[PDB]
Amino acid sequence: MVVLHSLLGMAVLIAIAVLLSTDRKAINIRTVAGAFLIQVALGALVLYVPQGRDMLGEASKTISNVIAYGNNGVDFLFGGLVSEKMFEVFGGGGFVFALRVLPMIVFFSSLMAVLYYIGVMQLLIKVIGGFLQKMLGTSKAESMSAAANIFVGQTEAPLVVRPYIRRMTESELFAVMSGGLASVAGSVLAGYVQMGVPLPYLIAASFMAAPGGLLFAKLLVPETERTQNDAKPTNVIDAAASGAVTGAQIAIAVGASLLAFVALIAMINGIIGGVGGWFGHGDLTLQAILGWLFSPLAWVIGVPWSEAGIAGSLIGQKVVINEFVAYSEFVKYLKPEAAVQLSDTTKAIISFALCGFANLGSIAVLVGGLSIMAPKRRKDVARLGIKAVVAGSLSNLMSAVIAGLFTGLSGASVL
Amino acid sequence: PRMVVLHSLLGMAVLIAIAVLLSTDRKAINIRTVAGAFLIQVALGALVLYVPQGRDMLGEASKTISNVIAYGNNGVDFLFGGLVSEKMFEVFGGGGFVFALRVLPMIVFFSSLMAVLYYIGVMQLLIKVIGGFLQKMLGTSKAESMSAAANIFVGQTEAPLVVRPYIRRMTESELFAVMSGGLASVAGSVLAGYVQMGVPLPYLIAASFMAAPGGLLFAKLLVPETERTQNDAEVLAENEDEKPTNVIDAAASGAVTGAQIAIAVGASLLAFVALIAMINGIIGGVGGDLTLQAILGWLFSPLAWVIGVPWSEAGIAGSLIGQKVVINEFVAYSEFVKYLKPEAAVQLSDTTKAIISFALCGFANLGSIAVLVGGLSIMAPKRRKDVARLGIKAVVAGSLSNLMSAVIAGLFTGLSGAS
Amino acid sequence: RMVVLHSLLGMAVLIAIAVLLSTDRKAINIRTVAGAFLIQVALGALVLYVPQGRDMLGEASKTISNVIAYGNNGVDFLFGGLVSEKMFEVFGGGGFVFALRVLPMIVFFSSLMAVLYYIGVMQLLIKVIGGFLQKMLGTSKAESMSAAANIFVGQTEAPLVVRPYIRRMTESELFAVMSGGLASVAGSVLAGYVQMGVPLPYLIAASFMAAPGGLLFAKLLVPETERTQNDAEVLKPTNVIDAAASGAVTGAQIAIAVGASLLAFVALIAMINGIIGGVGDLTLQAILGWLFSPLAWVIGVPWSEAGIAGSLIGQKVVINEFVAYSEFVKYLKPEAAVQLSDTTKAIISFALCGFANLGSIAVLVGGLSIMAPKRRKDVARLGIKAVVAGSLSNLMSAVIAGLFTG
Ligand SMILES: O=c1ccn([C@@H]2O[C@H](CO)[C@@H](O)[C@H]2O)c(=O)[nH]1
Ligand SMILES: O=c1ccn([C@@H]2O[C@H](CO)[C@@H](O)[C@H]2O)c(=O)[nH]1
Ligand SMILES: O=c1ccn([C@@H]2O[C@H](CO)[C@@H](O)[C@H]2O)c(=O)[nH]1
Ligand code: NA
Ligand code: NA
Ligand code: NA
Repeated sequence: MVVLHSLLGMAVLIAIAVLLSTDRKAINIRTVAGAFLIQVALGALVLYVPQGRDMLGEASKTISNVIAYGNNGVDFLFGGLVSEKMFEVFGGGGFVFALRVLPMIVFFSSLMAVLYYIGVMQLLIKVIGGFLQKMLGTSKAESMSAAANIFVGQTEAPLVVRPYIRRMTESELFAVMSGGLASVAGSVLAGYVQMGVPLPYLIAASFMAAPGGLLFAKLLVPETERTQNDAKPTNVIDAAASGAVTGAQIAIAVGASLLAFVALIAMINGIIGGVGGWFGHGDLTLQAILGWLFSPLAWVIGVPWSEAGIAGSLIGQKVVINEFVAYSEFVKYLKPEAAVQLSDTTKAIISFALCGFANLGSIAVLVGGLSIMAPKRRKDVARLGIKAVVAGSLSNLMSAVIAGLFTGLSGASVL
Repeated sequence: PRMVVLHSLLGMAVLIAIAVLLSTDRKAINIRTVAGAFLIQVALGALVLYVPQGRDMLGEASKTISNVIAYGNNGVDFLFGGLVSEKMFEVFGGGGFVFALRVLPMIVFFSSLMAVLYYIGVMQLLIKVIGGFLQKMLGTSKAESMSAAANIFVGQTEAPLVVRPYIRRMTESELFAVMSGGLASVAGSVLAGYVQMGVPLPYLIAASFMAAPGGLLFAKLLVPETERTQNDAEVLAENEDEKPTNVIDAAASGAVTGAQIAIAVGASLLAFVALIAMINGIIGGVGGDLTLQAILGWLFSPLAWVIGVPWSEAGIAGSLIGQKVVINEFVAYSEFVKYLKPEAAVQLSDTTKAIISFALCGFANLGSIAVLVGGLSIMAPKRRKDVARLGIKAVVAGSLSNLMSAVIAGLFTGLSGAS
Repeated sequence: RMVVLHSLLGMAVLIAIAVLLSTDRKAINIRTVAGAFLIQVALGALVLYVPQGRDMLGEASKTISNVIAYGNNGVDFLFGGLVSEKMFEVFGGGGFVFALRVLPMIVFFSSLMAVLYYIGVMQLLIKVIGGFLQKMLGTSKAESMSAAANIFVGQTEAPLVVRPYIRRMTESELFAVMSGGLASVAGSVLAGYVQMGVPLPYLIAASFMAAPGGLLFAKLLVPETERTQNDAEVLKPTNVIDAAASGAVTGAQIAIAVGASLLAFVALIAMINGIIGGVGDLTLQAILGWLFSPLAWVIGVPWSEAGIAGSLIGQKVVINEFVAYSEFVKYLKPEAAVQLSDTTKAIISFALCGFANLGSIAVLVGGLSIMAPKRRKDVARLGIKAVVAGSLSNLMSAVIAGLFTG
C-alpha cells in the first residue's frame, strides 16, 4: 500500500527530528501536530480533491501569465537572442540560461516591490501569518516570516518583522531561519519554470514550506522561554525601479555562483575520475556518489529503488550545492527523448523535495543578511546554520512524501 | 499654408498660460527673465532648423557626434564580437537588434568620454561660457545658470556637481531651477542610446541645447525668485574629495560608473516594459482590446493637437508623450521608432515626427523625482524635504519645457529643412 | 648565432636604467639584487632551456589547461549556445564573443583561488616560496609573502596576506609590495589571455619570474635604508561553498569593471586615431611603436619587428595589457599578413605579462589604502616609480626569454 510507504516516511522524518531535538521533553505537541496536520491538509487540498486541483490549475494559469508578461520585458531587452530561431540554429543551445532564467529575478523583484508598496503582500502575510499563530500557537513575528517566505526570499522575508529580530528568542530565530531554508523565492520559482520545472508543484511546495518550516523548527528547538507579544520609496515608479536594480545585482550574483559551482563540480569529477582509476572504476563522478549515498533517503520518501539512485543525486546536489544545479540535472530527465523515463509519482516527489533553499551555501547568506537586521545575534545565526539546513531539508522531504502519496492516489503530471 | 504660425503661437500661449496658472507668485514673475528665455529658446530653435547657416552647424555637429558614436561602436564590436554584427539581421531579422548590446554600451563609452572631457578641462569651459551667457541675458543666478548649461551634456544628478557648494543654501526658485533643468534635459550617454534606437540625432542635439533656456523659462514661471541669490565671496566650498590620478584613471573610472548605470537602466527597462504589459493584461481582462497605451493616448490627445500635431496623428503622439511622463523616455522612444520604419504600417508626417522627437527628449518622468531626491540630497542633505516636495512641480516644468521646444520644432520644421 | 651578447646587453641597459633612477645608489644591497637577478635567470634557464624544466612547465600548462576546460563547462552552462561552434558557422570571425569567452574565466578563477585559499593550499605555497625569497635575498618576510602571493592573485589581493604588516612597513618594503603587484598578473585574467590566444607556458613562466624580478627593481630604485620586522605571519567564509560563491561574485563585478574599461579604452583609442588622421595614416599605435622601438631593440627584438613590439609594449604601459594582447594575438594567426619569429613571440609574451600601466596606479592607491589609509599619500607618490619597476621586471623576463629561446 502507498499509504503505508508514505506514513513510514513521515514517521522516519519526525523521528530523526526528535532525536536531534535540544529539549525533547519541551516539545509543544499542539504546535507540531497542528503544523503536520496543516501541511498534509494543503497537500490533500491541492493534489487530491478535484476542486483544489482546479484552484491550483487556475493559479498556474495566472502566474504563468505574469511570467509571460516578464518575458515581454526580456524580449525587449535581449531582442532576438531569446527568439524562437535560437533553437532553429543552436538547437538545445538555443536556450541561454543567463538570458531566459536570470532576468526573471529582476522582474519579480520589481513586481514584489510594487506589491509591497501598494499593500497587497502585507495583507496576504497578515492573513496567512495570523492563521498560523491562531492554529499553531507560534508567535506573531516568526509566523509573518513564514508567509513572506512563501513569496519572497529568505533574506527579504524577515524584513517585515526586522525590529523584532534583535530581541527574539533562540527558537523564534531558528524558526525564521528554517522557514527561510524550507521555501524558495517567487523570483527563482519562475526561474525553475523557465527551465522546464512543473509550476503547480512549485506553487504547492511554496505554501507547504511555511508550516513545514515551523514544524521542524519547533521539533528541533521548542520554545523554552518567553515571547514578545505586540499588536521608503518615493512613488510606485521608484519602488519598481528599486526592485529591478536589486534583482539585477542579485541575478548577477546568482549567475556567477552557478557558473563557478558547475565548473568546480566538473573539476572535482575530473579529480575523482583520475584517482578513482585505481579504485576499480575511473568513470566515477560526484553525481553518482551523491546518488549512491542519498539512495536510501530517496527510497524512504516514496521513490522506487530503480529511480532512487537518480533522486539521490538530485537531492544530494541540492544540499551540498544548491537547488538550481539540482533542477538543471532534473529537467534532463523530463525530456520526452530521455533514455530513462521516470515514473509520474517519482517526478512529483523530486519536484517537491528540491523546492527549497536548504543548502550548505545558504547558511552564509542567512548569516550576512540576518546580521544586518540583528548584528548582536550574528553568532547565534551562524551557530544554528547546519541545524536550520536540516530543518529546511526535512520540511522539503515531508512535502515530498505527502506529494508522492497523493499522486499515488490520483495521479497528474503533464510531460 | 503659413497658418502654422497661428497654430504654433497658440500652442506657445497655452503652455505659458498653464505655467502662469500653476505659479506660486504670479506678481513676482520677472518678465525680463521669462521673455528672454522664451526669446532665446525660439531663437536657437529657429536658427538650427530654419536658416541655412544654422542647419550646417547642426549638421556639422551631427556628423561629429555620429563619428563619436561610431568610435564607441568599435569598442562594442570588440567586446561583444559578432552579436552586434550585420549577419544578426540576416539570421534573426528585426530581432537582430539587441538593445542590451546596441544601446547600453553607449552609456559606458560616453560616461568615460565625459570623464575625460571633465579631466582635460573642456566641459568646465563650455559650461562656464554657456552658463555665463544665460546669467547675462536672463539675469538668473550663477549657480542655476551653470547647472542648466551643464544639463545639456551630462545627467540631472551629475550636472549640479559643478555648483554643489551653492546647492546647500540656494533658494527654492534656484533649487527648482536646478531640478527643472535636470528634468527638461538629457544625458549625452543616453542620447547616443536613442540614436542607436533610430531617433533622429540632429533633433536630439537641438533639444539638448534648448533644454537650458526652456528649463529656466518654466522654472522662473512656476517659482520666481523672491529672495536673495548667494554671491561667491559669501560661500565656503568644503574641500576636495577624490580627484582622478591621471587621464587613464579618469577614463577607466567613468567607464565603470557608466557600466553600473547601464545595468540599472537595463534592469529598470526590463521591469517597466513587463509591468506595462501586465497592466494591459489586467485592463484587458477587466475591460478587451483596451490597453494603457491607448488610454494614455486618448488622454493626452488634445495636448498633442495643441502643439501642432494633426488630429489623425494626435492619438499616437498622445501615447508617446503619456508613456514618457508616467514611465520614461526610453519606453516612449522604443514605441516611437516603430513609426519611423519605412515598412511601418502607420506612417507619420515629417513635421509630426519632429514634434514627437523634441517632446520626448527629456528626463521629465515620475521616476526621475526619486532620482533627483536621492542624488541632490547627497550634495545637500538638509534640503531633501524641499526637493521631494517640488518633485511633481518640476516634472511639469520639464514637461512644459520639452513641449515648448516641440512647438518650436513643428513651427520651423514647417518648411523644407528636413535635417 | 650568439645572441647571448645582445641579451646581456639588454640586461645591462635595463639594470643601468634602474640604478640611475634610484634614490640612494650607495645603499643598494648587492647580495639582494644580484641574488634576485640570479634567481630570475635561473628560473628562465630552468623552464625555457633545460629539458627536465620544459617538461614540468609543459605539465603545469596541461594541468591548468584542463582547469580552464572545466571552467568552460560552467560557461557553456550559463551562456548556452552563444559559445558553441555554431557561432563560427554563422558569424565566422565574430563567432568569438569576448565578453562571453574571456570575462567569465575571471569569475571561475576568482572562485577557484578563493577555494584554494580556503583549503589552505595557497597559504602553504606563499609560505614556502616567500620563505625561500627571504632566505636568499635577505628581504623582509612580509614583502616576500606578497611577492610570492602576486604569482597567483592580483595586485590588490596579494598584500592581503600581509595586510596587518602594511601599516608599519617601511618605504622600501611598501614599494616592493607595489612593484610586485605591477610586475605580476592574476591567475584569473591569466586564463583570460589564454582564451585570446597568448601561449600559456609563457604566461606560467612570466608569472613566476614576476616575483623576483619585482623585488629586483624594487630594491634597486628604493633600497632598504631603515630597520625592518624580522618574523611575520601569513594568517571568514562559513564553509567552502560560501568561499566559492563569494569568489564568484567578486570575480563577476571585477569582470564587469574590466570589460567596461576595455570598451572605453578601445573606443577612445579609435577616437584619438580619428583625430590624428585629420587633414588639419598615422595612428597612436604607430607613434607608440615609433617611440618604444629602441627599447624594443635593446631587449632582443630584431629591428624589422621592433616597430610592432614597440606598439604592443607602448600600449601596455599607457593603456593596459588586455588592449596590448588583443592586438598581439592578431600576429599569432597563420592567416596574418605579417609573420613574426618564434623568439619575438616569446619576448613580447613575457614583456606584456604584467599589470604595470598608468591606470593600475589608481587601483593600487585604492586597495592598498583600504589596508593602510595613513600610507595612502606614500602609495600615490610612489605610483609612477612603481610602474617603472614593474615594467623593467617584465622587460627583464622578456630578455631572458629571447635568450633561452632556441
Ligand atoms: O532571493 C533569493 C534568491 C537566492 N538566494 C540564495 O541563492 C541560492 C540560489 O538561488 C539560494 O539557495 C539561496 O541561498 C537567496 O538567499 N535569496
Ligand atoms: O544619466 C542618467 C541616465 C538616466 N537617468 C534616469 O534614468 C531615467 C531613464 O533614462 C531618466 O529619466 C532619469 O530619471 C539619470 O538620472 N541619469
Ligand atoms: O585581479 C586583478 C585584475 C585586474 N586588476 C586591474 O585591472 C587592470 C586590467 O586587468 C589591471 O592592469 C589592474 O590594474 C587588478 O588590480 N586586479
Ligand atoms: Na522564501
Ligand atoms: Na541633463
Ligand atoms: Na599579482
